[PDB]
Amino acid sequence: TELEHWPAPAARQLNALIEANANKGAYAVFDMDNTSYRYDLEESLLPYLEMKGVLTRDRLDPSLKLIPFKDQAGHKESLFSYYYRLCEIDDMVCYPWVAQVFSGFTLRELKGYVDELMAYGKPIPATYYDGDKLATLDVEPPRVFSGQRELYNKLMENGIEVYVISAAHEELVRMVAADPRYGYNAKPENVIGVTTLLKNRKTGELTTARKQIAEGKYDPKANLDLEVTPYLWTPATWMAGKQAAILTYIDRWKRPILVAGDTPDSDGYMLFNGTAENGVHLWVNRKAKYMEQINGMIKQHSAAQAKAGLPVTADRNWVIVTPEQIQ
Amino acid sequence: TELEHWPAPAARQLNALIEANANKGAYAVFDMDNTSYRYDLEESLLPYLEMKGVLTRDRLDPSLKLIPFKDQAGHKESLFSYYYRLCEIDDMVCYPWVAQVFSGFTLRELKGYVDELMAYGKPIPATYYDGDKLATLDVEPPRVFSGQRELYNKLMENGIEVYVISAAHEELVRMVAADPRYGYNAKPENVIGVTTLLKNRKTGELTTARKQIAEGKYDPKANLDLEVTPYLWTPATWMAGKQAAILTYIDRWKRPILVAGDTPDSDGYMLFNGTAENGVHLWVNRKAKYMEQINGMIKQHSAAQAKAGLPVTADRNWVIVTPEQIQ
Ligand SMILES: [Cl-]
Ligand SMILES: [Cl-]
Ligand SMILES: [Mg+2]
Ligand SMILES: [Mg+2]
Repeated sequence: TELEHWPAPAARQLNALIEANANKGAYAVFDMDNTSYRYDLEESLLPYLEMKGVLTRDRLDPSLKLIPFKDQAGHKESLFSYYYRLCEIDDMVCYPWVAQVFSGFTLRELKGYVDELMAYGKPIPATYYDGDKLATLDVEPPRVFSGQRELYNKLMENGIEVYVISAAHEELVRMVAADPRYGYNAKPENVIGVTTLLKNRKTGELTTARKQIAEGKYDPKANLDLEVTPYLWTPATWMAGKQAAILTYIDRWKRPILVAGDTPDSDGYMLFNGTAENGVHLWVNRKAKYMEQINGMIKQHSAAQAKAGLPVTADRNWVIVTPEQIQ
Repeated sequence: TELEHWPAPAARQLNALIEANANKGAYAVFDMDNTSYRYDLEESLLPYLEMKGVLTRDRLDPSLKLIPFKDQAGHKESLFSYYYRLCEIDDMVCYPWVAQVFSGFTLRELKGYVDELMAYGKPIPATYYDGDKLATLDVEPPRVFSGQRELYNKLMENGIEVYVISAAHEELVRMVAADPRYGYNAKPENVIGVTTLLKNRKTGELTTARKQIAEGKYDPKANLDLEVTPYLWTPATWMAGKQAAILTYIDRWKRPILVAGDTPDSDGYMLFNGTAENGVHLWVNRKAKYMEQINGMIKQHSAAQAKAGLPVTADRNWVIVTPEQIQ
C-alpha cells in the first residue's frame, strides 16, 4: 500500500516514520470522525434517523431528557437541535449524550443504519436554534479519506499496530473502522470509543466489548443482538480520556509513534501527551479557529515542556493536511 | 505542623521530600477514602441513609436501576447489596453508580448527612449477597487520619499545593476535605472527584464545580442548594481517570511530588504514571492482599519502565504505613 492521497511532504514524513518504526512492536492512534474520514458519524446518523422517523423524542431513553425541550407552536424541537443546546451547556454534557442517544437499538440494527448512512451520499437536513430563531443545516454523511485508508493499511503492513480512539460510541465507530468493506481494516478489538452498557434482552446480562476484550472473551458477532443502553463505561474517550484510554487499553509506558486528530480540545491530550518523543502529530486542519487553537497549544506546551525539564516535543513532527488533501 | 502521627522513619522521608520541594510550585495528590481518612465515605453513607430510611429503592433515580433487584420472600434487597452485585459485573459499573446513588439530594442536605455520618462513629449494619447467601457486615464510617491531617497542612505550609483525587463523588469528598472542621483544610477547588451534573431547580441551570472552576467562577457556597443528578461528567476519577484528572485539572507536564493511595487498581495509574521521578509513593496499606498486589505492580512497572527507555522510578521512594500508624 502506498501513500497516494497525500501531499508529498506529508507522504515523505509518514514514510520516514513508518520505515523507522517497522516491526518493532510500535503502534498508532487515530481519531475517527473528521480525522480518518471526513464529517461525523453520530452528527449525521442522528438527524438521519430522525428524518427516517426511527429516532424520536418518544423512544429517547428518559435518562437523556436532561433539559426541557424547546418547542414552538410551529415546531417540535428536534433531537439534533436538543444536542446543540446540550453542547452550549458544555462539551462534557453533549459528548456522552450524542453517543447515548442511540440507546434502545441493538448493534445489528444500528449496523444496518450506519451502512445505510454510509451509502446515502446526500446532505441530511437538520434544524437547530441560532439563539432564538429556527435555523437549518445540511449534515454530510461521513466520507472515507482515501489517504487515511491507505495510511492505516501501510502501518499494518509494516507491523505497526493501528488503534482508533474516538469520542464517538465505540460500537458505531467499529461498524465502519473494522468492516473491511470500508477499507480501513482495523482490528475490531483495536477500535476504542465511548462505551455504554450493552444489554442482553433475554438474560438481562450487561456487558461491553471493552470488558470482553480485557477478559479475552471478545466475540463481535455475539454482541449484535445486544441493546445499547445509555449507562456510561469509562474511560470516556474524549479530551484527557483519550490519553486514559491509551494507558488503560493499549500500554502504560510505550507511547504511540503516531497520533491523529482534528479537534483541538478533544484530541489534544493524546496528541500532546501521548505521541512519543519521536512520533508524528498528524493533524487534519479543517477549520481556522481550530488551526489557531492548536498552534497556541503547540507554543504553550513547548514552553511548558522546557520549563518542566522535558525534551521539547510538542512542536516536533507535525504533519498537517486539510480534508481535501487526503480525500 | 509537625508530623507527629507517623512512624519516625516515614516522618523523616516525608520531611526530606517537603524540604527539597518547599515553595517551588510543586504539588501533591491524595486519594481520599482509606488514604486520607480511614474507611469509606460512600460505602458507609449509603447504608447509613438506608438505615435511616432516607435512601430507599423507590427514591433511587430510575436511570440507576440497571438490573433487577434480587428479593427473597423474607428479605428485600438493600441498595448496599445491589451496589455489590453491580461491582460483580464490573468496577466500571459500580464506581459511577455508588456516587450517582446520592442523586436527588441537594449538596446542603448531603452535607448535613455527611457531618452526621462523620459524627456517628459506630459501624452501620448492612447486608449483601454472598453469591446466593445473604451475608452481613458492619460498615465503618470514615475516621480522620491524624497523620494525613498533619501531612496535608505541613505540605500546604511549605507551599506544596495539595489536591485530592478521589473516586468518590467530588462534592461528598469536598464536604470532608475542605471543611475546616475535619482539619485537612484542602482548598475546595482542589478537591477532584467523581462529578455529576448539578441542577439548580430555581433557574434550571445544569452545572458542576469542575465547570465553574475551569471558568474561573467558583463559589462552593453558591452550590449548596443545587440538586445532585446522576448524569456523569468526566474525566471519571478512578483508575486511569485519576491520571486524566491530573492532566485536565492540575498540570499537563509537571508531575506531583507525592501521590497517596490505598487501592491498587483505582490508585495505580496516578501512583505509577503520575508520581514525579523524585516524588514519593505514599501507600496506606490496609489489606495484605492489596499490599501484595501493589508490590507485584511495582515489579511489573519497574521492569516495563526499563523496557521502554525510561528511568526506573516505579520502585522508588515508597512510604508505606498502616491505618493504625497514622490514625
Ligand atoms: Cl473526538
Ligand atoms: Cl479510589
Ligand atoms: Mg474527530
Ligand atoms: Mg481510596
